Amino acid sequence: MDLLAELQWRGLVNQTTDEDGLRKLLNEERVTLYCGFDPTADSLHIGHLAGILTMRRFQQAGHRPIALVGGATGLIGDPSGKKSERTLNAKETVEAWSARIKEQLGRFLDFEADGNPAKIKNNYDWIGPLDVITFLRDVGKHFSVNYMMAKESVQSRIETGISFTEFSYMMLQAYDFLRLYETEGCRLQIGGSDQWGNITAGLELIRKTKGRAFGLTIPLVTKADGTKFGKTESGTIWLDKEKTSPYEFYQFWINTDDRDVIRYLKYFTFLSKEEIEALEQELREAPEKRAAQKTLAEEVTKLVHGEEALRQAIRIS
Amino acid sequence: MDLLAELQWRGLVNQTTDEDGLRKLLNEERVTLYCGFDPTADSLHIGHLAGILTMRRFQQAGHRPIALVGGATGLIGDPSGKKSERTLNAKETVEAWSARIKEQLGRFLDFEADGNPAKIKNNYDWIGPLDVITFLRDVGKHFSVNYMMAKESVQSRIETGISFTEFSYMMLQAYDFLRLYETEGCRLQIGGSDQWGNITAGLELIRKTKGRAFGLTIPLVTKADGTKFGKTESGTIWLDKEKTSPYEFYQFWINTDDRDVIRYLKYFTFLSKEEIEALEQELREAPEKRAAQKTLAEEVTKLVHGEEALRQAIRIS
Ligand SMILES: N[C@@H](Cc1ccc(O)cc1)C(=O)O
Ligand SMILES: N[C@@H](Cc1ccc(O)cc1)C(=O)O
Repeated sequence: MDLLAELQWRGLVNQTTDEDGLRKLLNEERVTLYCGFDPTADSLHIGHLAGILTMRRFQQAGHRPIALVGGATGLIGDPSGKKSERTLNAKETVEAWSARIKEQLGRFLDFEADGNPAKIKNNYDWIGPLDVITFLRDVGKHFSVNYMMAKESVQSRIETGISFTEFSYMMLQAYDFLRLYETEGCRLQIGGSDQWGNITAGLELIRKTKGRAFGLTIPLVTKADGTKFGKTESGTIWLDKEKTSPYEFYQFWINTDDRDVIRYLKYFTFLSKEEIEALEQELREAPEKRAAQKTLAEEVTKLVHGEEALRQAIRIS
Repeated sequence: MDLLAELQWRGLVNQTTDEDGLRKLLNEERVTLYCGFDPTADSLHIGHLAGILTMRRFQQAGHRPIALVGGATGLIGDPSGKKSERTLNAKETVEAWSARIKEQLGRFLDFEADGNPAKIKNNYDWIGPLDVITFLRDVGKHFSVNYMMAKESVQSRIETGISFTEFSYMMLQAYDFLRLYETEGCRLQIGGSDQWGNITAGLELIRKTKGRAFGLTIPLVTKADGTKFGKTESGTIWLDKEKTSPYEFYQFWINTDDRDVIRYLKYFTFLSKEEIEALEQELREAPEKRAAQKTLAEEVTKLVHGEEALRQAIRIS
């Protein structure tokens, strides 16, 4: 209703399985939602903030967020949004990264809240011990090859190539949604733009096994110049202060182009509409002052590293 | 060399991965070969004799046969040679059928021979305890979806439809060959006509994991009338004497059409070429006597049920 309308105004809604159905439920009940994060490195980066901050927004509106660490799926790899087959990381590597990722996730959510405290979960717990036979029968029987082949993630790669390993990833993600739906009353799955296929596969598996639940995806952050958000000369802008210092983090944001600043304010900050609108007028009237840019930098750096860290970055600049 | 030339004369060779390579090896070494049999009922039937008797022929020529009971694969189901998706049988059902099948297989092979005694194995032993993650990574990474889609068994069903469950079967069969190759020095896999794809997938997995082994398939038995071998008005001609009595079994064979009798003699019997040739001349000269037909009936009934059982069938007729 207003949550969903707010996300729309902000530009955080790409697609939704059934908008009126989801608005209804959001407005009528405390929704358990989840977002999945796969350890593909030893730290999250700014590519993940959309999904993280969106969860936080859901939590503030009284819903209960579940942050899922991809301990199992990180051992397979998601072809989604990747033009190329990826190399398999080792169990020890992935296992190690999962622990770190778990730590950074926790920063963004409330665990003290009564009624809607978050949960951080690891899909290793339920995928780890599953035998191939059970998996092929209990999950696999529900999907035709023809349904799976039409997925953007697979359609996009058949000529380029894709192993069975990555082709099957969607089943695992599918299963996550089912398990979370059954064990935690999870009714909504959110993800980036490229997760539509995987999310809808989870709904298909739920539908076919239960015969209810929704899917929402966030759009890819755009730049007016048409370059890839987060693609710096420096390389990746990490969330680990030891890979990307608070000063570097702060600078990244402070250098937002005038053309993008208002879209980033909306996306990454907890500034109200009237605050964001005021900055737009300020952006128009006095663009050399760079008030929108400093506000973004402080807002996002505090979120991620805190006030002390922000204080340093400010004094270092 | 002569084994392989004999099978050719007999019409038991449909395709071979590399004929000269396999003839060489057969002639130079004691080859460990295997054939897989999936419990799809509580008894084998005449559709399976081609593969069983062919193994026996291999064993008589000094090679070591491995009869594989599909305890794991019977829980997935092979789309090969089936125009339609099959219903999943239960573990208890399949488990029960495996035990029976094991019993009938053993009838046809030598376990007393020193140097080449048979082995009856169950793929449940190695597929049963395998986790989905290991399976997707260790087997799955080796196959592209594009390789698998081109398989006759899958090509033949994409429009008709096929679940992921059955689509993936080939991986399991693939893995069987690998495991048997590693643990038993298995260098040759034989199967019916429809198994080409599955056999070659096992070779692809071996090649890609080891960088040697061969594949041979038997042709489908033909009828001059163009009907499906084994398709009786009675229904299936089982190998279980309690489903299909020795008398019924005997009758089936005795009713072989003159047009097929010589092809069946070659395929199902251990009669020499000069014996089989002599019967052809007898078939030409005195076709009302039905000497080819009685010889087939006695030969095959003795194999499957024994002399006592043959004696009864003869006296009952
Ligand atoms: N596939 C998602 C992560 C994910 C993992 C497991 C899930 O259940 C959901 C999402 C990604 O690559 O970002
Ligand atoms: N797929 C074969 C049986 C089989 C099972 C396992 C194997 O490894 C090989 C063959 C059939 O349906 O007849």
